[PDB]
Amino acid sequence: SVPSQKTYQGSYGFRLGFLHSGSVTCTYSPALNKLFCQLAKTCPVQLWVDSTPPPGTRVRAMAIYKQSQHMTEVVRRCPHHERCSDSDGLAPPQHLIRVEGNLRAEYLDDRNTFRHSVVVPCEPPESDCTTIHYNYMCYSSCMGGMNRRPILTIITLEDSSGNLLGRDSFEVRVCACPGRDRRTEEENLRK
Ligand SMILES: *c1nc(F)c(C#N)cc1F
Ligand SMILES: *c1nc(F)c(C#N)cc1F
Ligand SMILES: *c1nc(F)c(C#N)cc1F
Ligand SMILES: *c1nc(F)c(C#N)cc1F
Ligand SMILES: [Zn+2]
Repeated sequence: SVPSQKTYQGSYGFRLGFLHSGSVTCTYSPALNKLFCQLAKTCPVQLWVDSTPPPGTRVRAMAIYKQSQHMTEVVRRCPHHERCSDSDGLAPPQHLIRVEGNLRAEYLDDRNTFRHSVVVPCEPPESDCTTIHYNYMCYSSCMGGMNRRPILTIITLEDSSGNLLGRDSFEVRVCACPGRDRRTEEENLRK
């Protein structure tokens, strides 16, 4: 089974956004639709809707491998990092993606597909945007985990039953030098 990655604004006009960045622990490339971040550092992601969704609407994040030959493999923390004593009290140690600073985050191990995801209630903005803070708890290069394979994060807006209301996505590289790696990959896209 493979989760869909098709962008879908839906009835509420749902989409993601990133603030600008160029020392950096996280930086987003619009040209590559790709977030570059350090291990276990805050990644702020903005959520936009055109219209306020109903109470009980939630926002779920899930990682999948980007390459088609790995898409059925569950993205999980590597054998090293899953044994770290780095629990926040809520995230199970196998989950790559955490939400920080939200006590209502729930973590799902899907009983059928075995995929991991983290979901929070969707709340109205303060402002014009809602921000969620994600952490990525493994490097892209971790052997026995992502093993240098690219991943996508899929962000879904869902009703209280889990039915799809909206979807957006971005590629992620978790690496020691996000600013340098962004500049290298944007230069490759240029040439
Ligand atoms: C890290 N990464 C980003 F993409 C942003 C933005 N916008 C902020 C940050 F700290
Ligand atoms: C996992 N957990 C830790 F606590 C450390 C340290 N120090 C490293 C690690 F990979
Ligand atoms: C989630 N939930 C909401 F209520 C809004 C609004 N308004 C945005 C969102 F991303
Ligand atoms: C705040 N948050 C967002 F996600 C967008 C977009 N797209 C715009 C905004 F002002
Ligand atoms: Zn790891």
